[PDB]
Amino acid sequence: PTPHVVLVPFPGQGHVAPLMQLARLLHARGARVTFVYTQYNYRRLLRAKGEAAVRPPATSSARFRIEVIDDGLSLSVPQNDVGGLVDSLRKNCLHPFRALLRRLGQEVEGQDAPPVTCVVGDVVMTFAAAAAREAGIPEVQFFTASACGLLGYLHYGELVERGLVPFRDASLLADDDYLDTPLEWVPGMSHMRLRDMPTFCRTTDPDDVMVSATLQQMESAAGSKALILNTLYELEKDVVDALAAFFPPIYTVGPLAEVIASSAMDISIWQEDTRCLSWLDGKPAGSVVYVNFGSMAVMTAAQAREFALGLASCGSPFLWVKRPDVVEGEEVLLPEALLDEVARGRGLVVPWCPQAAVLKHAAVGLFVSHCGWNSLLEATAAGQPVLAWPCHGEQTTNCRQLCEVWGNGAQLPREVESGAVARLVREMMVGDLGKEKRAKAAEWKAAAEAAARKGGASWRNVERVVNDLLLVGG
Ligand SMILES: O=c1ccn([C@@H]2O[C@H](COP(=O)(O)OP(=O)(O)O)[C@@H](O)[C@H]2O)c(=O)[nH]1
Ligand SMILES: N#C[C@@H](O)c1ccc(O)cc1
Repeated sequence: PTPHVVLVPFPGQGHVAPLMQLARLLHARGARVTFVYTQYNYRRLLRAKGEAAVRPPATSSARFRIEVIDDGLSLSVPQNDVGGLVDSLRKNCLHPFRALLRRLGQEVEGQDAPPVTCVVGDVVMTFAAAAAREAGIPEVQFFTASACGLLGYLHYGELVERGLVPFRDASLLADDDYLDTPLEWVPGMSHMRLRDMPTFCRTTDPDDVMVSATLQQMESAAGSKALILNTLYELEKDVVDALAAFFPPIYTVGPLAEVIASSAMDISIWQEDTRCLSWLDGKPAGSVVYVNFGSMAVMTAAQAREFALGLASCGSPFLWVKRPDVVEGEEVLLPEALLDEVARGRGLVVPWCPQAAVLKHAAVGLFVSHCGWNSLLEATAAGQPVLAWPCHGEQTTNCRQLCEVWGNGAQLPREVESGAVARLVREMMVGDLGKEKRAKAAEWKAAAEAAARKGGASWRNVERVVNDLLLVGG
């Protein structure tokens, strides 16, 4: 019999990426895979890159099925409207997914298809676990961000119990002294402050979607057969040991993409700029500041201008990925100082890049990052120190660990100002600060390589997951 694994990501590129990594590995190991897209995600991908590039090749088409489910969303809903996405998916996708499972079962008789043997749902996509359990199909969940991020979400309930969520005083939502308050009761992260919790807790709404959905997700994941985390156990050991008490067995597989590399489908709405790596080839080793904020976050036009002026005055060449819709509001021209540096060849601004390859390029010496987890995993594998500007979600949690525990990063002020940006970049490029963070980044690069190579801790967890949980085919 052939195992048949159905995988269901949340519609964001940072969620699709790790589940697609796993789906391709399972297909390589001989499994049948059904990858489930929401119609929102599928139609947006089609209009950006065309059906041929989004769907599987003909060589893999036999055992790699793409299925699409309804979600009731307009394609106009932007990626930064996380609450709108989350609320529609949890309300609209369960019955479409239940129907999909039924049809996959009918295809056993109808076309000799393999019965479904496991569902791997993103933790967010609680309907996938609900439908699998109803149908008596094993399900395992994949949390796509950091362990420390999960630990913060897990403690949303405790915030509610302590009267901290919802915020009873709206004036405290952005009060920096209040947000600095230590939360000494979080196991595994004694240094958590209120601001270091994933940012969706900062709400006055007692029916807030993201708080509600978080609680649903934690309860769902606690009932799963296992939890997959795309992190390095050695990096997040104290956090993972604290999470162990609240979840089924946890498999730390990170960086999954590097485990796979040790040993045909576009998942992005943006086209990776091919000039990047050639431009970096022309720059000295370690000389370039690489700036990128991932696939969902947006910033203000004022923040964008201060980043631009800071980059122009920081003393280093720079590669800035400025996502086409990253700035809120109408298009504003970049400052002349930056535009002149681009004209001189000292800087380069592109809409999207091949991020893992850029971070591994010898010309890059620093990553200015929003602290999205996949981006941090790519920085960790590459050995790049991080200058952090967290935006939303668990980016704040990740930044707290980058600064206080992992040791491979430093933080910018949330209020962007060109002079402080230039000063901190300079410190990271030539100061004792950067020497320390870069040295620690080198240590984590070695640790990641050891974990991902055959026999390493993450490699061993991937083998156990792939074999004993997913290819069993009972
Ligand atoms: O120029 C870019 C920037 C990002 N990414 C990819 O987009 C995802 C960003 O995920 P992350 O978890 O860092 O952040 P999010 O987008 O969820 O904020 C990762 O797979 C990156 O490799 C990319 O392909 N090109
Ligand atoms: N930010 C962000 C997204 O990655 C996200 C989606 C759903 C969640 O429940 C939490 C976070």
